[PDB]
Amino acid sequence: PTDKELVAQAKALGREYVHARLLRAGLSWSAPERAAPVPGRLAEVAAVLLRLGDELEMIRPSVYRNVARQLHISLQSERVVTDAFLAVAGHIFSAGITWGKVVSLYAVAAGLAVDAVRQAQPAMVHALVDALGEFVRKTLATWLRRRGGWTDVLKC
Repeated sequence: PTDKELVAQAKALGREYVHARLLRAGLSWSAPERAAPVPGRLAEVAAVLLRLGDELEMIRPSVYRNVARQLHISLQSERVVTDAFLAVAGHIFSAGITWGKVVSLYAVAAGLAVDAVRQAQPAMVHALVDALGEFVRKTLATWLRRRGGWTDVLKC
């Protein structure tokens, strides 16, 4: 147990995130249509990240849809996008996870995924989500395990 909370949660968050900005930006996308039961905590955190990211991205985001190029992530491949994303993540998180870093992080991930999807390469969606979760249950595992849950991020 425990680890499942971070993985399941982290995944749900990212998933809905990318899909949100993806379905909002354009394109069809019917989604995996895999509904499921969810408490108020999860929905709370997810929403917070959505409104937060969306809002900022609506005002004037630094690089919520281009940063990838700044590092030539190359969405063409999967190992390059995963390794690169995992690196920048664990790197910026290694100096302190915190809640802020998370918000900005997820936001960026969604941007790259969306772009790829529109550029005929939705693979980034599953790739990013995978790296994110694993990175959250491997590097952030202890962090989220010590905090008890993401509910704390709601206090802000």
